[PDB]
Amino acid sequence: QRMFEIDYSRDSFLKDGQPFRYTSGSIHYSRVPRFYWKDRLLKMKMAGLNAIQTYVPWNFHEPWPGQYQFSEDHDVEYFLRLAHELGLLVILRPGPYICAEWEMGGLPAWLLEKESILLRSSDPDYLAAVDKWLGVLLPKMKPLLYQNGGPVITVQVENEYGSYFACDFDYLRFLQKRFRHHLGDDVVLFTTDGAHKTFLKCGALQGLYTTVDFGTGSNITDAFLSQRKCEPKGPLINSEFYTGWLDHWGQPHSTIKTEAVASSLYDILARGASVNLYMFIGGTNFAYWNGANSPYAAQPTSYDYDAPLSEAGDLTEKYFALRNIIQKFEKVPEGPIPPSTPKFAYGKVTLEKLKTVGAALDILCPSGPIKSLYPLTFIQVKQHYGFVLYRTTLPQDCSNPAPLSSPLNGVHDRAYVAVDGIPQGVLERNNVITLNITGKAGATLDLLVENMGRVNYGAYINDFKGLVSNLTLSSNILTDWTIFPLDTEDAVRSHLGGWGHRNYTLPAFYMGNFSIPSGIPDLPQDTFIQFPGWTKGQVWINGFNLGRYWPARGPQLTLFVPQHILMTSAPNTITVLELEWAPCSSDDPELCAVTFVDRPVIGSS
Amino acid sequence: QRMFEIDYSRDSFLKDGQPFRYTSGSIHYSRVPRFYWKDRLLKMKMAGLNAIQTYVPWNFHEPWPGQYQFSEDHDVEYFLRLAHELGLLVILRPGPYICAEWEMGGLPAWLLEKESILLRSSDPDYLAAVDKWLGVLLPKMKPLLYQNGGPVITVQVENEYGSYFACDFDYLRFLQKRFRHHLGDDVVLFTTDGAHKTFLKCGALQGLYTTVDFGTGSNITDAFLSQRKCEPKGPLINSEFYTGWLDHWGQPHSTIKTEAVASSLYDILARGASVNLYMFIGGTNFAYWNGANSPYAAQPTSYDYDAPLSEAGDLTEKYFALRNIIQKFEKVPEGPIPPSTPKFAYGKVTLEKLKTVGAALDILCPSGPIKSLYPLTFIQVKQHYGFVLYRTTLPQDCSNPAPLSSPLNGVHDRAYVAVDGIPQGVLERNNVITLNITGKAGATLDLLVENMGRVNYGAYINDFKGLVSNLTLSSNILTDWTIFPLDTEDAVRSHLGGWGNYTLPAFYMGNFSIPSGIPDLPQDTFIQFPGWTKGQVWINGFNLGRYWPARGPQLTLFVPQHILMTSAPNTITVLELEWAPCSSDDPELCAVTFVDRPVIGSS
Ligand SMILES: *[C@@H]1O[C@H](CO)[C@@H](O)[C@H](O)[C@H]1NC(C)=O
Ligand SMILES: *[C@@H]1O[C@H](CO)[C@@H](O)[C@H](O)[C@H]1NC(C)=O
Ligand SMILES: *[C@@H]1O[C@H](CO)[C@@H](O)[C@H](O)[C@H]1NC(C)=O
Ligand SMILES: *[C@@H]1O[C@H](CO)[C@@H](O)[C@H](O)[C@H]1NC(C)=O
Ligand SMILES: *[C@@H]1O[C@H](CO)[C@@H](O)[C@H](O)[C@H]1NC(C)=O
Ligand SMILES: *[C@@H]1O[C@H](CO)[C@@H](O)[C@H](O)[C@H]1NC(C)=O
Ligand SMILES: *[C@@H]1O[C@H](CO)[C@@H](O)[C@H](O)[C@H]1NC(C)=O
Ligand SMILES: *[C@@H]1O[C@H](CO)[C@@H](O)[C@H](O)[C@H]1NC(C)=O
Ligand SMILES: OC[C@H]1O[C@@H](O)[C@H](O)[C@@H](O)[C@H]1O
Ligand SMILES: OC[C@H]1O[C@@H](O)[C@H](O)[C@@H](O)[C@H]1O
Ligand SMILES: [Cl-]
Ligand SMILES: [Cl-]
Repeated sequence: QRMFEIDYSRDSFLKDGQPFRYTSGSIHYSRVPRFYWKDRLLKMKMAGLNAIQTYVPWNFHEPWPGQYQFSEDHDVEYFLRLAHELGLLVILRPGPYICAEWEMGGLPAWLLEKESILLRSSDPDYLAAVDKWLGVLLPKMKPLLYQNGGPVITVQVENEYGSYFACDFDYLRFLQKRFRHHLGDDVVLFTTDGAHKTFLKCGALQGLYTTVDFGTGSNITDAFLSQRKCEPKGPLINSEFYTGWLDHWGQPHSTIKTEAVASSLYDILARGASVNLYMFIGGTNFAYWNGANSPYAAQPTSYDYDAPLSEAGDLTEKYFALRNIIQKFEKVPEGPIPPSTPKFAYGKVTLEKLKTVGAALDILCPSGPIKSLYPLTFIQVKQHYGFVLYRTTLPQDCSNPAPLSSPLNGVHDRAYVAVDGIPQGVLERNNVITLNITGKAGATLDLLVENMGRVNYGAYINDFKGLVSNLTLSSNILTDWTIFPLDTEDAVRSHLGGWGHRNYTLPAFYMGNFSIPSGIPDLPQDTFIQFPGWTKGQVWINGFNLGRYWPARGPQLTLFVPQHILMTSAPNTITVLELEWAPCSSDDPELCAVTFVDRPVIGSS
Repeated sequence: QRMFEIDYSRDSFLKDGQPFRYTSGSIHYSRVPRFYWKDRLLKMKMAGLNAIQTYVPWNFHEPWPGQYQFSEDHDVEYFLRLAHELGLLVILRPGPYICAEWEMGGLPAWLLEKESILLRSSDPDYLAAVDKWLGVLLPKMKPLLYQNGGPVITVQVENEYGSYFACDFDYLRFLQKRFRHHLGDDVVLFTTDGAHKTFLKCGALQGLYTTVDFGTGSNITDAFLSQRKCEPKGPLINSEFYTGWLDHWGQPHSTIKTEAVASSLYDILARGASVNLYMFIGGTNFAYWNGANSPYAAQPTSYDYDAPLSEAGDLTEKYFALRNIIQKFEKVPEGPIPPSTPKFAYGKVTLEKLKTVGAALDILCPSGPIKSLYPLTFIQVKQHYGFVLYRTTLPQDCSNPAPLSSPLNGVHDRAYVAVDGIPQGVLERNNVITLNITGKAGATLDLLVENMGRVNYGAYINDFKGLVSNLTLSSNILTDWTIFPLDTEDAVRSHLGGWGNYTLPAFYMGNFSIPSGIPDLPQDTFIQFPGWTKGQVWINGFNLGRYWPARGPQLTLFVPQHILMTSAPNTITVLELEWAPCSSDDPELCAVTFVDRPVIGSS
């Protein structure tokens, strides 16, 4: 019978009766394709880590109530078995809120169908949904608990609840009760909060062990004293020792020096503390999974994070320096390290425009639109991610430019506006709430509205999306709306129906093919796609949504392309949805193209 | 129907009635694992070549009489269909003698069962063997001719016969006839010789189109004049334009500057000549396949050649330079070129002694030895490659150092000498024909003799191997021999039966694992032997060739990834012949290393 426990007398963990502490690394299985899970986990082991830490994003597994995804890239059970087979332990963080620069901090958007829900509280509607999620997830985690033969040694309840305004201790008690019900009475349950009494006040709970987080700019002594104030006995734990930091579109790429991380890691380890490296590998926010901060600023597609392992899993100087730190305390595994993957510049691939969004509406919205007097939000129209088209008619002639506006700043988050197929420009949450339009009376006014990511931290995580308040034209509220939820993902997988079902330009889908020879042992290889001359959009290869590009803002210019979605002999189909301006009018088809390169550019001006 | 022909009227090839010239690179399918055949061939095509040229080594396919190998790495037909699939035409060179820095110039050693055989002549026993070989090979090549829907556009008869002393024209005429009977009247048949009347004299033949070869050192106008003397009309052809040159153990690694190859290549092509780059990729002489020159000098395991593609298929600066010459004459295919393969340094892998050769004779020689009054050759003992142990007893006492000698220099090619299991040192063909030994009377005298590779060029290609003449001790002829042919390949595959200043020749073995479920492992690597001296190496039973870090220039041996596994451990076996770094109290010195770069040009 296997045991894992906190030893209070000796300020230590006990593993099968023996003293234990962990040196862990954060890896998010939802940000690494499964094809590479073993690769990253093995490099994590060879670095000298004896555990890994991950988050379970609720919204990654229950995109509608009672419809679950636990297979393929969503197979959290297999991921945890893979960690166990490699001799790694696991610190599980199942939320139900994870923060994590992930859409809505992991909470499902369909929770907002109750408009007034208070998230992360004893709101009975929030609790009932949490409870049903825990009834599905936790029984799957139970045989993976250390004491039942699996790798899970500790489990985090909530995530820095001390940072949220609500301070609902009933909430935290309900989670504890439920985690206990499903997992048993022996599993070590813990919390993590900023290393300061003001955060620990509302984050800490009797019965759950109190850990802190802090990075290389914090005084180590103060931070651990802050923890000691809440737990006078038991191990010192930094649950998120920051190896890097998050980005936002339009801001420079965050970095943290190798020497600062190495030195702080040395100091933490020397105190005998358990430590988790956040992030050890960051990876990618594929599709629409990124989050945002308030005041509204979205995080980009890359989650490279400047982590010791790069986005594509490369071994960096930082990796080796940290491995060397760990070597001073433990005997790191022997033998060569699995390498940085080979990267391949497939070169330039021409695209051509297939159809505008407005022309593809039949395929994007095959059940037809929802008619409404005033606009409806993403949530009301039963779409959570991507894009929704809002359509009306001009109730006046606008031969002279008239102001189209959202007086309460409720374009959440960007609208690409057209009037009888003539693009008018953009409305933008917080930046531009008015845009002048022209056209005749009775012209069709289209706003293509993009969810850029639900805020994942702060008070404003109840971030519905779409047109969340009225639009006016010349000060008068525009009524009579036709609203098309866009099934972009299906439509792209069907090549807009073409394959069956077995200054600005109009938002449109541009497609192009490239081939890769068979019988070559080293092809395909990973690559990086770049969009010189494009502006802002979404990109897919063979229907796999790689995420968002926005070279107009940076810092990210390339997107990471893992080799397993690429195919040999059979043509690889690139689909680009360009929202703002495509380099594709002129009589040079060579300009209407993307380029694959062999080094990332995530760190641009 | 398709047509390929020489139009003499027009000084050109005509393919389907249209003017044609080829720009070809040599690739020997026998020197590249089949796992990488498509890689090398598609790199060749992206370089701008419209054809490849290969040699068919007889002995690679007919190791004993009427026992054939045409499968897997030996599948020539497949290799040609592959070239064809990729849109490449083929210049086939089926010998029967191919030269090629390859064991006896491709000729099987079993021809030497007739001691007096005159190789490459109308010796009727040579011709009868050749003829049975042609009757198995050429009916296979027939459907692969251009005219029957395959890739083969021209076929070479013999190889540089003008360089051989025999000058037997009836041999050449027999070859033409038998090539015609099996291939038909339309195939373009041709010969290749050095570009000088003295080489063409005995190489050229009526009804076989005369081509020449030459490298970057030659006057290109004079070279083609020497050909035009022989063929006043038809295409100019340099069948072997040297991109590089061969190596010998113990000599500096050969190189030819990129600018010289590019320069000549442009000049040849500009004349409207057809040309074949020898080698475009060289590859590897795995196992015992390397040849030798006279006076006896063996070529190494690596056949990199300083070719445009390195031993391991890598794209080199030479490669891009020649691609760029070709581009000025022909649009070259679009798209990215397949990359140089990633290389992985597996690092250090410790070995430990398994068995001496002396102590492994039951598994190496399970038939029992051969008693003979005087020494027999490798051929008489029915073994072709590798090693044979010769054993006798000392007749006199050698308390004091007695001379052991092969006075006619008859150790072919190297002997690892032991008396009662005490290594005495080494006898070398052409270099050390005497070694002073000691031991008691009745002591066991052992000589482990190595076939270092049969000479592939010159008069002395009838290279029997073994103790080819007598050995004397204190000038007395040593008699009464117990001779053990050694099944090294089976023994190694079976871990020497254990299934489920000098040292004694001995096998050393160790293991290393590679993780499964890593998309980019295993990778190609280079194995290196710091501290070792001379020997043979197998990984998972596959004989990667010979090592000789004592002599150079080659220090690393190429290991291709497809023979490496992840489902169970990989085994390295070394047969060290001279000195093993495994006596020290430090097991960590008894070890090889895998690195991620080649060292084939050490001084
Ligand atoms: C950190 O804080 C302690 C007191 O808790 C202080 O005494 C120490 O000097 C500080 N260290 C640094 C590096 O500022
Ligand atoms: C819209 O047009 C009016 C002129 O009618 C101008 O005063 C105002 O600056 C414009 N607003 C925007 C957002 O361009
Ligand atoms: C739109 O306009 C009217 C105010 O006249 C209000 O009743 C309604 O709630 C507003 N709708 C939205 C979505 O803001
Ligand atoms: C791209 O590929 C698919 C088949 O894989 C096909 O349906 C589409 O029409 C192609 N276009 C081109 C130019 O190959
Ligand atoms: C080659 O020889 C010819 C005479 O045959 C002479 O005209 C020419 O200069 C030589 N070319 C070179 C490059 O030496
Ligand atoms: C014995 O061997 C030595 C060592 O090389 C050799 O030089 C010498 O000629 C031999 N001595 C006699 C007396 O024959
Ligand atoms: C060795 O010696 C004797 C001559 O004294 C002779 O019968 C025989 O030809 C020789 N054998 C070889 C292999 O040299
Ligand atoms: C496999 O190789 C390892 C080297 O780590 C060695 O210790 C072990 O004895 C080998 N096992 C077998 C079955 O040869
Ligand atoms: O990368 C920044 C991190 O900040 C922490 O406060 C949070 O707990 C993490 O989930 C993540 O948001
Ligand atoms: O690399 C030197 C070459 O010499 C050629 O003349 C011969 O035909 C080839 O087989 C090869 O040996
Ligand atoms: Cl985590
Ligand atoms: Cl050839």
